[PDB]
Amino acid sequence: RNLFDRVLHGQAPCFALIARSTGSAGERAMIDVFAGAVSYPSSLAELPLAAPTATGADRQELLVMVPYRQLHERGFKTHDDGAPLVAITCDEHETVSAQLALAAIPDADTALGERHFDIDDEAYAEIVERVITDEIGTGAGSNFVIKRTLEGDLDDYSPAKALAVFKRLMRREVGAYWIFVIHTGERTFVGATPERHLTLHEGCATMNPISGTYRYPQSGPTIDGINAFLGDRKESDELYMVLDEELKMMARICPAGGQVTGPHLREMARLAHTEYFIVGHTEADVRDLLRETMFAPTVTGSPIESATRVIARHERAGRGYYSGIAALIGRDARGGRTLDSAILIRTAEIDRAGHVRIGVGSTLVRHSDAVSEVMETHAKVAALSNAFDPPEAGPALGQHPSVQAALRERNEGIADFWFRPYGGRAELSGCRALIVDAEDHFTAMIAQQLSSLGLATEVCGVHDAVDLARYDVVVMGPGPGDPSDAGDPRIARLYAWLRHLIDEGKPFMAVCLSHQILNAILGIPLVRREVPNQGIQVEIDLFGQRERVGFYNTYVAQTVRDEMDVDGVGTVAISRDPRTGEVHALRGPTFSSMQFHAESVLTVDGPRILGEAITHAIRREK
Amino acid sequence: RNLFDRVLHGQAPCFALIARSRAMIDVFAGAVSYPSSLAELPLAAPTATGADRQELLVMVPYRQLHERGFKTHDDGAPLVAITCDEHETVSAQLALAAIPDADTALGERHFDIDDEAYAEIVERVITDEIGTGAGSNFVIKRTLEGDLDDYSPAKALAVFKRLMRREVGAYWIFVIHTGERTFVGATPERHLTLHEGCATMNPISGTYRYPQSGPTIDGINAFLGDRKESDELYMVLDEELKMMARICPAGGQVTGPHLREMARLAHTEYFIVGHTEADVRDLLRETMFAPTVTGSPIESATRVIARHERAGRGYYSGIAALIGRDARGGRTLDSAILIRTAEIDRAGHVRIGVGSTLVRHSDAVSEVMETHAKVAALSNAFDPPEAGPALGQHPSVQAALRERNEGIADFWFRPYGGRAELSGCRALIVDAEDHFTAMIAQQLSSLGLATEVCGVHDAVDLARYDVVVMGPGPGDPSDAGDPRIARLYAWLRHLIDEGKPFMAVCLSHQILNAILGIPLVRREVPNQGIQVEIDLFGQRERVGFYNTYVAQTVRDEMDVDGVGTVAISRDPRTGEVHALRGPTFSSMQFHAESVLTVDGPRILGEAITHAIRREK
Ligand SMILES: [Mg+2]
Ligand SMILES: [Mg+2]
Ligand SMILES: [Mg+2]
Ligand SMILES: [Zn+2]
Ligand SMILES: [Zn+2]
Repeated sequence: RNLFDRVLHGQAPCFALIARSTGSAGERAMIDVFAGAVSYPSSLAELPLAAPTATGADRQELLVMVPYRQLHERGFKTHDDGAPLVAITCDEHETVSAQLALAAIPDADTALGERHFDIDDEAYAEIVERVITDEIGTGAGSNFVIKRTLEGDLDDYSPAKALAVFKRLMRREVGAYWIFVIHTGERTFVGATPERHLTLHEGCATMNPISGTYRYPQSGPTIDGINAFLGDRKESDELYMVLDEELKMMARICPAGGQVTGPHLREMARLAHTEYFIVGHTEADVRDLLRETMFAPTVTGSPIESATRVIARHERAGRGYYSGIAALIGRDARGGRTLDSAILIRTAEIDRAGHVRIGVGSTLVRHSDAVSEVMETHAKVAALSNAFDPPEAGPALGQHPSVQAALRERNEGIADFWFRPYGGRAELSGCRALIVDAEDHFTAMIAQQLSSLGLATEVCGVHDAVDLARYDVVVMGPGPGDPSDAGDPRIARLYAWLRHLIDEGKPFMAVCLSHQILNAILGIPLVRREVPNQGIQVEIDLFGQRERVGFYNTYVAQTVRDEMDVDGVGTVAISRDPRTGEVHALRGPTFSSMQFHAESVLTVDGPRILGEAITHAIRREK
Repeated sequence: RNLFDRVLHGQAPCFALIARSRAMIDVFAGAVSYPSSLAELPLAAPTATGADRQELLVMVPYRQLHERGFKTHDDGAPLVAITCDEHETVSAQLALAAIPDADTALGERHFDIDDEAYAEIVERVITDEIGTGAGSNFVIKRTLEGDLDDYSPAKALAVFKRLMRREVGAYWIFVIHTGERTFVGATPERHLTLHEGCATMNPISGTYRYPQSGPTIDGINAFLGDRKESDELYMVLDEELKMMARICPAGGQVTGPHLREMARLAHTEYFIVGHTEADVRDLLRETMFAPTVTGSPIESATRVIARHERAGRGYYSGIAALIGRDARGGRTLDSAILIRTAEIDRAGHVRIGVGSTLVRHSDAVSEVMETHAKVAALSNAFDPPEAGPALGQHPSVQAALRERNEGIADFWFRPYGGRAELSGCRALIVDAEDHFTAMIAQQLSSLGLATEVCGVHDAVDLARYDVVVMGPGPGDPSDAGDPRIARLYAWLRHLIDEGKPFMAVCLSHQILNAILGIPLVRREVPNQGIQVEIDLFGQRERVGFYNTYVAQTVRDEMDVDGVGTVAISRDPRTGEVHALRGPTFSSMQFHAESVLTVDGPRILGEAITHAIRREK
């Protein structure tokens, strides 16, 4: 793929990439790549075409761009904007697989700056009504097309940008006759046109009159919408008119006239069109065929000469190449003339300064509705406009302000500690704590918060033997299971630890499971909560202070008492929900306990709470 | 032939393509072994080469938890270590363009635990596990199964291609082929990354299922206000904070939450970062496995899993780890959780594990639906869903289109190759700037006339013709201040006075009316491009009109000096004139030659037959 690579790296100053409608069933799509010399011939009669040659293979000779003003050759009048007749000799021609080629095209920002229609929707509606009332309504003819132009500016234009637009069009648009980027030096063209102008192969000429448009809803095409479209009298008349008008042209170019087939629905990305085909036989010279078919009635109107006059009366600007022709003129294997040509609609012309002009119109008929015709022009430019400014470039749903706010709110009224930088983040200063893990690594989190209070910490397991003299305070940790299940070895072992710490008067703080076990040791009932408090933030009164704490428990201790006296222990102060009797925490003579998890991300001010709990536990130490 | 080319051609018996984070895909190949433990991963002693370098890709199965002393249904899945002997990167778009498509339809596609059985398990976990203190959240796996016909790694490459083009918001998208087993997935969740001492985890839970029609802002907001989904995410955050507190001496710092948007769902997630200096093998052992795919507390979760799953997990909830070195010699780890992943055996049997975080307020039917949403992108990558139109091939569209050809002209649909009294009659057709004349000529030739077309302004010798056809054109037939219209008046007056047979169409019909004294009027609704049924001199016909002006009269006959009696075909209600028959001429308002006229050639033939009546 050396030609393609050279077009890509700037080494082919004049080039065309054309993805055509020739491929078959389960074939990969291919892109024709052309390069050669540009010239500006002074008429169609002077296209630089050699005498007949045969190679044994199909071969293209020239790519010709015919502007609207070329109608002077038919003696018709036109606003002359100086758009030249352009011919590119096809000195080189290669084909490349679509997928590989597209992969090699680098993306580029092609957002259209100062994007606007030269004739805005309200002004365009008024023109449409004038054409219907003052042209159709006075006998100029039956249908006409009036161009308006979508305009914008490309920042920092180079043909790389045009290749990027072409790439998007190839990835998104369907139902096109050609998708192309043609760079002539003077100008760049990028488009996705649904309509051949004229083809010729082995004396067989084909035209494709297309009119009637179903605009897809943003949510997509539907069967009800397409059925209502195909039952619409205006849309069906419109197609019949352009069929008649292409039959006229075929009757002039082909001595036995044209034969119609179809109609067919052509489906594109943002709209569908109804179309017919016409075929016939001709042996006229390509130059004469091109001249005599300038330009299709689907993009001017009918009768053709009267349409040129309506067009001139209502368009202030010239048309450039809008409604014109891109024509590949060639030879077949054995030397007969070949023509493949497309109508220049759904196309951007980009000038050397990066200014983009996208011409668009619609077939206006006696029963046209001006507002619907405005909407039809937006539908027709939608795929090319999207190729410049893809709607997926816009902000994601995740960036919507309601989503960002909802996400930020999750962080309000939860633990500050865990959001603080790594490190980052007292009577307790000297203090050594042993944390006994009962098979829940919440312990590691209790240890980090205790360390921030100034304690040195060590973690063991329930089943280990330790020397308690090395510690000032023991933390009895959380864990799974039912605190009443004393025939589980691990739970039984928790009972033995708590009974020993109580009996020794060793300061301790009991968390969740160990809090529950402590309650049972002190004679307070345990019960299963009907709705488990497993992973919930609950506001509680904790010994006269309102706190917001994280719970992970299915079971709870329950009592009517705020204070009790317990044998072998002394007075135990109880913080409880006054409505249910559920126990939140205990303060005893040499210990504290909590049902909730101070260390959880769901506790507000966990370290302070843990500090208060430990401070209480060591109250008898001197 | 680069590495990627060899992978593509079947030349690498073990390979991985991994698209991580101009998107690039990492391509790896080398030697496979199944070490017996994490401690025995074949990792060399440190080297600083001056560039980043990957050493091993490791697949850690669920049963590897025996190394933590936890119990699992042991299915013998190996710890898989692939040495990265070769490592190349290839542009994603280029790579995908080179992968050939292949049929990957899943045969006998079904979940091993069906929706009803899975909803029952969910309720049992909530009532009997969460409800009896086993812990706060758990994940129960079920498996979507199916069979691939004629399996080879080419097929997995085809699945990977589709996942890469359709799935978004993934952490890794991958195909990893070991020889015995292929893994293809698009997981949203890193397991653990380590870069320059910085460890990161990504607790994800809470899922918004997209409607078939697509995500909406109203749907997202209602999801983000759902207390169950919010609690679920907090729980997994706590549980990863535990893990980070064990592997990082100063613990983890939380950032987020963020909404991760995928193709068929979105998740809520947090991140947690901290510093660690542990050996990578110890980091991997101690973090088996994330609480987002097991539950909490972790050991209790392994027991809950074992109580309710009969099958082993394979590599579901396990880890894919790339272990390496940075430029300066420091350890690197990038690892992803194996969810949203297909494991495929040599026979082409596909297993796709999926579960959801069950919590106290879970709804069993919603959890079932959540498992469907999570497998949707992967399942679509095997069996892409139907189009979204094919409108042109819809039977109602095809019928509507075929009906456009009924009750219009036959002539223009006949082969151009194959389509008395008038035989050899010569017609001159005078064009007034509407090439309908070319169509009239074709129809007249089919009747056997010889025809010639000239322009209005030409000088002609009328002796060479038997009949003149005065053609249609634009403009107002009452506008004798237009040179072309004036010239048509002169032609009709000359033909009338010479008694030359003629037939006038549309504009010329109107002018003829004016010359004969019959008023012209402008129609308020123009008859421009419309098929109308008329009575044409006693015969109902269907004909195509293209006119804005029309002649109008109360009379069925008019007597005109210089002419004689002219018979008028008109709408009896409105007086609108359709046609004339005079002593040496006929005329029609409509276009017999149009596609909108039924039996145009016959009508033309009648009109010409009448016109030449005085000749013989
Ligand atoms: Mg006016
Ligand atoms: Mg239209
Ligand atoms: Mg969930
Ligand atoms: Zn708890
Ligand atoms: Zn007419």
